[PDB]
Amino acid sequence: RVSSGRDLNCVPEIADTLGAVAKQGFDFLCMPVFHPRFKREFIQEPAKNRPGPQTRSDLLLSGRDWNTLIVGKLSPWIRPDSKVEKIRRNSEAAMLQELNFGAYLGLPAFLLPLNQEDNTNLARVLTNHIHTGHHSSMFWMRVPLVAPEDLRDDIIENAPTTHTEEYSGEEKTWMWWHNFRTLCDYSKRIAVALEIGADLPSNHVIDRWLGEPIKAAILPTSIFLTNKKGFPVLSKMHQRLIFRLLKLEVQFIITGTNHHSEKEFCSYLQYLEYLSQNRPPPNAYELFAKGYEDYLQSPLQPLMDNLESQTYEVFEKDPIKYSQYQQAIYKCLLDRVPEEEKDTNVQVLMVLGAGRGPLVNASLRAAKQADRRIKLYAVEKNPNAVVTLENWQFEEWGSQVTVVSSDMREWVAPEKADIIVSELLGSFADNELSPECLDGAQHFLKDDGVSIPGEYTSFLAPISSSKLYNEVRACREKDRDPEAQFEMPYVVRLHNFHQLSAPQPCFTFSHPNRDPMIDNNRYCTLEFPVEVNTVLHGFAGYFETVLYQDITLSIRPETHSPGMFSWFPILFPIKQPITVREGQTICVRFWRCSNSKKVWYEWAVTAPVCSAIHNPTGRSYTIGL
Amino acid sequence: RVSSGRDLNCVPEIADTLGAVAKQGFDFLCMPVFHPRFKREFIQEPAKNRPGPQTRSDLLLSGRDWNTLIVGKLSPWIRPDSKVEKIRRNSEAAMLQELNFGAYLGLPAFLLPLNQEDNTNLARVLTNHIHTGHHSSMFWMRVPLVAPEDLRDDIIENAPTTHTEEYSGEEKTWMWWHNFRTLCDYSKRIAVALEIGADLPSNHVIDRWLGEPIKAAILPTSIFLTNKKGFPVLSKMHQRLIFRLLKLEVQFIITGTNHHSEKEFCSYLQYLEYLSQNRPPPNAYELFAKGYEDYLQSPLQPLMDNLESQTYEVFEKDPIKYSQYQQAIYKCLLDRVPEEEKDTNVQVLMVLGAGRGPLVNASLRAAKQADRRIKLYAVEKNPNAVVTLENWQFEEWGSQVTVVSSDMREWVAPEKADIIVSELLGSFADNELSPECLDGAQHFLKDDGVSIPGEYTSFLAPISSSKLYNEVRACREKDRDPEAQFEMPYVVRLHNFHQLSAPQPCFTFSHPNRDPMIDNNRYCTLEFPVEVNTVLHGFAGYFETVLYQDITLSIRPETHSPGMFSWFPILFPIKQPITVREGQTICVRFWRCSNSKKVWYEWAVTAPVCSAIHNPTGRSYTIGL
Ligand SMILES: Nc1nc2cc(CN3C(=O)c4cc(F)ccc4[C@]34CCN(Cc3ccc(F)cc3)C4=O)[nH]c2cc1F
Ligand SMILES: Nc1nc2cc(CN3C(=O)c4cc(F)ccc4[C@]34CCN(Cc3ccc(F)cc3)C4=O)[nH]c2cc1F
Ligand SMILES: CSC[C@H]1O[C@@H](n2cnc3c(N)ncnc32)[C@H](O)[C@@H]1O
Ligand SMILES: CSC[C@H]1O[C@@H](n2cnc3c(N)ncnc32)[C@H](O)[C@@H]1O
Repeated sequence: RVSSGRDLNCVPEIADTLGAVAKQGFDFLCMPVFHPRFKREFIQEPAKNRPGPQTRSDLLLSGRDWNTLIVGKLSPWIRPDSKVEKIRRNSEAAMLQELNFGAYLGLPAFLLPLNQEDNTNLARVLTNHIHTGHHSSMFWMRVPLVAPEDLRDDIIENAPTTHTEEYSGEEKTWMWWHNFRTLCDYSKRIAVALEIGADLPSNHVIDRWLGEPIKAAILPTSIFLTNKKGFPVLSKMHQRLIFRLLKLEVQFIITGTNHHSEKEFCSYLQYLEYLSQNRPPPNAYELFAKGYEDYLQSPLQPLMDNLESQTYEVFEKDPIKYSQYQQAIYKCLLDRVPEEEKDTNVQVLMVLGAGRGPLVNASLRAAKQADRRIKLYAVEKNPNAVVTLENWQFEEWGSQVTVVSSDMREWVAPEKADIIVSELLGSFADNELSPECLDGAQHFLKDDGVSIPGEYTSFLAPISSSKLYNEVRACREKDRDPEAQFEMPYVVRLHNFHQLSAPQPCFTFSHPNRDPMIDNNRYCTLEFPVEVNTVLHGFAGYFETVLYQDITLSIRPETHSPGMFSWFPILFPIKQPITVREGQTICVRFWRCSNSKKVWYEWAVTAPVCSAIHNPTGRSYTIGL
Repeated sequence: RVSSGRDLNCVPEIADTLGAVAKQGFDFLCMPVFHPRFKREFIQEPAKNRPGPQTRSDLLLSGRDWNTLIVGKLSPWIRPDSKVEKIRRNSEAAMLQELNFGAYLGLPAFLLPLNQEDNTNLARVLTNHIHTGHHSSMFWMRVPLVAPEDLRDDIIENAPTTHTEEYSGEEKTWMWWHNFRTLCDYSKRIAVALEIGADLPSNHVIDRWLGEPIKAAILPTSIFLTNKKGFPVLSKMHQRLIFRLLKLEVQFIITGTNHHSEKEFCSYLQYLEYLSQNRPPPNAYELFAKGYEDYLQSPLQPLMDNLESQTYEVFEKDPIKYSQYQQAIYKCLLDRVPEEEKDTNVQVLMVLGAGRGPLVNASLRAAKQADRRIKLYAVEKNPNAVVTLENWQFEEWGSQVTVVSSDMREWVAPEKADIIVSELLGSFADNELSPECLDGAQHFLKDDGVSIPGEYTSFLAPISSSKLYNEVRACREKDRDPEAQFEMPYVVRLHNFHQLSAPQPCFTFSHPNRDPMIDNNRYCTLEFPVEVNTVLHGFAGYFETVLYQDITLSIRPETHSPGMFSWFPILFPIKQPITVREGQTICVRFWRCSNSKKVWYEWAVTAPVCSAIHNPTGRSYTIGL
């Protein structure tokens, strides 16, 4: 179930080592490429002219074994940021040599340590190696939760351990990582191998690593407790951490000697398996979502574009949404039509944007459970979908449903509606121009008519995700602005991220709109109180909608409709990441803009520092009218 | 084995039709999306306001069935290039409607006919559809080998069939295709469905379709002969054509009614299977090559770059090459050392570019079968490979082999060589700068010393491939010249192409070079007599090398070393395709250029029309010294 490997810093025979490791159930082996103690000179004679082979032959394993089962390790003596000029220069040449040999073997990953603050020259050498030739080899940066200096035993007489609560000081290992990856300019080849300590730090220190590219989680043998049976286990603190790490789907590495000598070394791995099996299973949401983790997709525009058959199919495969629509209409029928006017009053319903007709069906079910008479129209502009409607209408529905093949803004209605039902909402509610469409369809609603939905609101929340930022970055395309990708929203299942503040309402719309000279342009200022140090990369967008009264749909995490999976969150990126100290307020500004042809959003951060205004004049992103 | 489908222009029940087709062993079904006879008006009333559904519902099949098993067909009444303005306008609207519905269903392919010369407005509408939205749906252009007018029965009294040999006139259906795809600007979505006739045309007419994107081969039932048993078969003419088509791996479509009424419809398909099984099986070359058909790869530069382990591995997995090297050295030892000086004379061999040491081994085998004494050096600049050499040398070889870790141009030799052995040849021979390296290593050769190889030559041949041209086109990258991809050679297994003329020698090099002030710059004019109409897209490059005397290696098709698969051909593209009439000479000019840092090629076509000079000053492509 769980993908696990073994860290060793001693390999006397490479073939024999693997065999043992593989027999214990490990998937891969982290090991040195040159002997850890084999220190090499590159400048001063005569040690530079040392004869003989420098390491093992590549022939000792097959090409496939190198490619899948081995993870390289930088030798410990290599210190590129040494104060001594000689050791620096030597460590440079040695680092390149080891990294080059790693690429020669075609290793999938290679471990480098972050065990101090200044890793500038380390970063400069690695970056150079990345920009030499072509390779897909990952680089896992070995970085501890807690720095070695901060978890040392208080046993030095004239140098006691810091007994002071230093909020910023306990987050230092993240700052080590942050600076390194910034210098390297957010390379997608550079990821984190997070080393877990005996004493876990405060909760904030761990939350720091949310939204970071964690590929490995190194577990020492020392941190394992022993149970009554006499086999390795972990604390309830560590258990909760491993449970969190299993959601990220990281690869767990075991390092250190067998402290549980009486038992096998498989026991450690068997415990991780034990934890893997013993987790809360994936719900309908996470079942379906499994696959689209942090996958950027362009927001659908069913007005500008005509949706495909299989796009409508996946909409229809959400029974919770339509049951809510069914219930919404059901109640509205009872309110508008009394019991004494059951078979006198026929309500005029108008599904605006009928698609392949899930609402038409729902409206039929709603009328039957209510036991009230209805007259249905099914307005749909997409002519490909209208083919589906008419075939259904001929076979199943009949003359009760009148299929109209038109835009709702254009259509001249032969009758006014008591209810209009729509499904024109995207992940940011109004991103499919539901306001404009329903405004244009408003004239053929009765003066006392109802709209379903009657209201919808969009929400925003600041997020830190070095993953998603790096994902957007990689959406640069030929023949357009170099930074166009940052000035456009994405539909994405947000997974590896950190929500820095609680969602707040952005834009609200009410139908039918009764405000004279109806304007759908907006400008919203939001202030998000941050309680942690972090780096803002964008703003996650959600929405809520009121169908009728107490009938609602929502993708806002705290009020999320259970089971529903018809809308993933939306992501508004920013060009440049913005550092945010604990106590500081993130201030974002959002505009909804329009002309006769297009609608778009612009946005800007104004605190703690200013960003550029994103998507001015909809240059990078527009929504078609 | 063979991928086959069924063409129908009559589908009364879509579900039942598939069942029958699937039971007969067909993989997919070509069918209409709207009823062939269902002609629709879009302008004039009242026919434009025709009620009811326009076609079948998408719900009759599953999404997956549409995506894999159905191929769309444009209705026959749709004529976008009609002389009548009304029929034109109507056919435009209808064409878009059908194409849009095809995309709605998510069909993998869609058939459009090329049954006349002028298909300009057809091309204009299709191109518009391609540039509307995003889809991966292919478009198969139905084009006959022989035009309907040219295969009609000579049964009209006052209009007899052309009994004249019109060389250009019999190639007209290709010109139909050529013009169409040119208008559409070589879209990768547009391919050919070649319709085979009863009487096959002349051989030249068929050769015209070499290097064209043929995805389907439509076979009417009428063209099938009947055997003594009373089941469908094909002529020896058609058999050879199908054998050629099986190499291209096209999908065979069966069209028309069952003329063999007594037998099943599976019999037709079973015959294609019968042919599929009964072909000459793939040799060692085609066995290994299967996968890299028309796959563009960048030429290796083992001087500038350090080759990976698995790059050396695949070199070593060619036993024919080294057996030739073994035999080459074997003979040279016997010539240089007589029988009476068997154990007096030790020959000094020097493998220049030893890699992981296949030649060192071969030199050992060659000396043993010859029974002569040798002293080996193993010069290698790549330090990663030197690790392999030294481990081998320690374990196996010993002090007979002296591993040197240096550039051969730099290395100060402590002894002069009787033989130097090298493996510095690429697909265009001198594209790895074997001339420069061996010139720089020439000083430590004895005055009577031998070089293996002693000579090598590069060859060029003009090719027509609309596939490969379109492949290169798609190698456009951000942040460089828009046409850089055309000014650089590619290593590629040439498959779907047409060789327009016989290869001719381009550049030759002899080692040891004894010409004062050795210049490796060159300028070569070649004239290629073409005997067919075609469109030049590039120049395939090959090479021959003389190891010693009668010991040679070659990838030139006519003199190709049997079994060897260590070099695929190289491809020099051109920016713009060049039309070439039968009888015309293709004149190409090739330069080998250099400065102190780089070596590169430039090239230009000078007849029948001039091209631009490609890669001036090595702007787009250089080979590193
Ligand atoms: N009018 C409507 N608009 C909308 C707008 C949406 C959201 N949406 C996109 O914008 C979008 C853009 C894309 F490129 C791809 C997919 C989407 C979705 C639709 C489905 N889906 C969830 C999902 C996808 C995959 C999955 F394995 C599980 C769940 C989204 O995120 N759903 C509507 C339903 C309506 F009726
Ligand atoms: N010094 C040498 N140079 C050379 C130069 C070559 C040719 N070459 C490339 O340039 C090249 C460039 C690439 F991106 C990828 C591959 C190649 C090859 C090497 C192997 N191969 C054949 C093949 C590949 C794959 C296959 F499934 C079957 C056969 C080529 O075409 N082979 C040498 C061997 C030497 F000893
Ligand atoms: C069921 S998803 C929403 C549906 O509304 C349709 N739609 C969107 N805008 C309009 C409009 N202005 N008039 C009619 N249908 C519309 C879309 O084509 C889609 O089928
Ligand atoms: C076996 S493929 C050719 C080999 O020659 C080596 N080589 C290429 N140019 C030189 C050079 N100038 N000096 C030494 N080895 C070389 C390459 O590193 C490769 O291993």
